[PDB]
Amino acid sequence: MRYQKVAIGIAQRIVDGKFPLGQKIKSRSTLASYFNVSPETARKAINVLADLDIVSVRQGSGVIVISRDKAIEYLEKFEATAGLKEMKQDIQRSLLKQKQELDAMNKMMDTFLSQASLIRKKFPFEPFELLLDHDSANLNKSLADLNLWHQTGATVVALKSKGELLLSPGPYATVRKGDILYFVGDDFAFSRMKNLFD
Amino acid sequence: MRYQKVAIGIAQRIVDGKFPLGQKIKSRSTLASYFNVSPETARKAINVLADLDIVSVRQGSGVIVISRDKAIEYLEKFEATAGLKEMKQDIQRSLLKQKQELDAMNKMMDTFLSQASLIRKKFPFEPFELLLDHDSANLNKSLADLNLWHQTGATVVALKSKGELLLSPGPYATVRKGDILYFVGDDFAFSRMKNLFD
Amino acid sequence: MRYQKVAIGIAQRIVDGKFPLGQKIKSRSTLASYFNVSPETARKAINVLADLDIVSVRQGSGVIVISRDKAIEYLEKFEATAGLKEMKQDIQRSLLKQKQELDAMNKMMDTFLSQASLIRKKFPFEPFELLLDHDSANLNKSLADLNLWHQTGATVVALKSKGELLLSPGPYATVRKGDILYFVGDDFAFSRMKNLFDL
Amino acid sequence: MRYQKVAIGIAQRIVDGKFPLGQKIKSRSTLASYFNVSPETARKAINVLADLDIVSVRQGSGVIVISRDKAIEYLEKFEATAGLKEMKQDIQRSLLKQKQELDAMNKMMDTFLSQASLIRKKFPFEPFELLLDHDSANLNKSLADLNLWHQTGATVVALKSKGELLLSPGPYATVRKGDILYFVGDDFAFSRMKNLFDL
Repeated sequence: MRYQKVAIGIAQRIVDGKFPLGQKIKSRSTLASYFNVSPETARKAINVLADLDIVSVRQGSGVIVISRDKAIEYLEKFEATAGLKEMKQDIQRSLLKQKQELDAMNKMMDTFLSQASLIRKKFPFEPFELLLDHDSANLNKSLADLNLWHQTGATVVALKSKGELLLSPGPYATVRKGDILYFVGDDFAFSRMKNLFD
Repeated sequence: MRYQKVAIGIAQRIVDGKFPLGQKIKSRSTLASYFNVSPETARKAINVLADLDIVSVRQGSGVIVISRDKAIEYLEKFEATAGLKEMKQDIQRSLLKQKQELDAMNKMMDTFLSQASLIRKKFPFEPFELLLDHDSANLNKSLADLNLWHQTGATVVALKSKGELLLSPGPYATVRKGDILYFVGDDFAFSRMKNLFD
Repeated sequence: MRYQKVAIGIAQRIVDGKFPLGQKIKSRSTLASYFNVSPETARKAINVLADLDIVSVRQGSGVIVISRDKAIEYLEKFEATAGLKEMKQDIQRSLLKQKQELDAMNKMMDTFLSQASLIRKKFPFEPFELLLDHDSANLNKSLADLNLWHQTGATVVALKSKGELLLSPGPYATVRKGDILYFVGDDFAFSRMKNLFDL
Repeated sequence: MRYQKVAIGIAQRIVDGKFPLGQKIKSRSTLASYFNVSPETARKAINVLADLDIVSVRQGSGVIVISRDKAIEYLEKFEATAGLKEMKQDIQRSLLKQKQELDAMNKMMDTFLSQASLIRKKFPFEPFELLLDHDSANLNKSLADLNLWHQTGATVVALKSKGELLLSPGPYATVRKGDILYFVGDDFAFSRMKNLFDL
């Protein structure tokens, strides 16, 4: 209602001290003119403020500002976030935050994966390991039969079986479920060993 | 190793049937010429394939394709996803999927919130409810003292207290912790009632 | 001073096994020659490793190896791994944040749907409706001037005036002939309102 | 036929309370007049509501109201709420999907970091190294032609040749004078390799 909006407006003039505390509003004959409304609109705006004990009003005797504190609190009622449109903008800000966060994460991951890719580059002779714990047609076969290099690019360097590490197992060595294979190669050779025993 | 890549290549010529199953490779004197490598590269490529029982090789007697099936499986070893670069592209595809999903969600939410905003538009007289279950300076006050309309734009229509619904409570009605207030207004008036009793 | 050379060198030998766990390592001057550094350089390197609890002089019988795992940690500061520890932390933090934010949005949404939807209670919330097309000394006044609840038991919820529905018009809206008054209450309140406005 | 008018009308009255729960509603022809429709229109509307279990004729004593909640559901098909039920389902589904996808990415990442990082076992994995700068009938051959594991117990892991490090060169790489041979094994294997290549 316009008359209530005008009450807010009058209360703002109180807070800014344009209608000072303790003084009859000097401009009462013209208070409607200040807000571009009719006299009846301003009169009703005044009654709203009197109910709120921001002013007193007495016919033929003027309007007295009796509390600026209560006007400050009244304006607090309408600055607070309110209404569905604001809650929607709230949710939309969250969506925009997430878009920014995902974009940030994109760069972090790209830098992270690119540099971790380089870890092994200056350690060609650092082995990979592979625990042989899936069933596979390739178990209980000797290295000579397995053609592991042909099929993966890996060179087996060691084997752990029954709790003993066997370096340089050789072609007669048989792999068993539960063994760990150690081998050297590039990152393709790791993936290809993995596929081969899956 | 180039000679191993050539073995893959020769195996591809077997799969496509350009070197048919059961036949001495007719082009053996020229097999290196087909892949733009030296004779020693192709010879070593042949040995890789013989270990894999894809061919037999006997000096002065040629190279015989003895299994196309084993060549098909050998090519399967290298088409499978492998290496860090592919796993990175895998993760990047997931990130792109998420970007698309979040963009999709953006439109869904915008349509959803905009239409739900309209639900109450043709039901001006449908009340809101507010359970008064937070402590508040506004409890144990009469409606007349509370100036609820002034501070919220809500018009209280009913009140539920001690299990009885009291329609048209009037200005002498006092609100108590645990009551439910029913009231009409717009969505701003709901939020402002909420703030007022929080 | 190039102490990191001596510290990395010892740490490698701890990771290799050349320097067995629980055993004393080479003397300060011996290490200084082996790495071609000042003995004070070797002294600084040992102190850095002792502060990392990789080695220990607490027994007073030389520089004892006490941690292979911490020596591995030390080497990773100089390798391609340097920084990946915090980098992964950052990524993990952001992932958890994004999961929390999703739920945060879900919560706001359900709160939105709740405030926006009807509540459809059973009580007679439907307002009475009354066309004030008869003259009355009660017309052309602020509703407040009529003390309508005191006089009738009705609570006014809306005013329709010149085709405009004024929902929740407040206590100082003027009611005019030709307006429609919307109000809640019982049948007794409806009659009293009819009689108040001379209908 | 405008049966939805009769069905919406009844449903509203069930939600209002004008049609009390557990009680019979107006006759078919009575409803037909009240809504100014064919009686058959009212018949169709009642059947739609009965199929929704809003009303029931199972007792054989008229059309009994049996659900206010389902009548509310029926009204929401014609109101601004129409579709929001599925719309919210879609949103909720996508939210859960996005949370799952985050974890799916996390899993791929940890698997990435694992394959890419050193494993730093304790065993002597460091290869022997040997510069073949002496003539030998064993040079200029495919490594396979030397049966090196059978002859020496060594496993060859790399070949450096003309400055190029050939990691995992396979069984048919030719070894040449001036190459460096990298191989794993014990000290016995190192000697046997030295003697095989005439050093």
